[PDB]
Amino acid sequence: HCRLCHGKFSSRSLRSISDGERVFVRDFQRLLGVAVHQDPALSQFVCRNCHAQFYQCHSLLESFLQRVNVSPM
Amino acid sequence: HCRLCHGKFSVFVRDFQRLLGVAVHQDPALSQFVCRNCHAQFYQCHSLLESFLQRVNVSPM
Ligand SMILES: [Zn+2]
Ligand SMILES: [Zn+2]
Repeated sequence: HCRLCHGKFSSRSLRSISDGERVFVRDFQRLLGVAVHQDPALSQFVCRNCHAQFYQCHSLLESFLQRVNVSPM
Repeated sequence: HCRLCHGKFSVFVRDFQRLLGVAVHQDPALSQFVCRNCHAQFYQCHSLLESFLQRVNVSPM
């Protein structure tokens, strides 16, 4: 059960939970100003492509935010 | 001059401010054109992140 497209997978799945490089809950919450909460109802896990596709978005939007309002060099 | 990648060529200003949380300046210093790839890549990320927001915090109904 992938949190972001709803599909079910073998180990085509990455954990979001720790008890630093990169941390999904925080990175999601920062970029889109919206948190990701823990029920038994919900899975601890997101699929390889959905996690890949998230950080490809994170990278390019960080790059937009560095540049949008600064004069070229 | 692309406002988003900083290079030369030859709806968005709201949509940016909503998604990320940060306005686009209309300083005369900066140039009110954005590239076809920048524009494409922006809305690819708009669509995909809206889709992630619909699904993140629901058990599959
Ligand atoms: Zn997925
Ligand atoms: Zn560009």
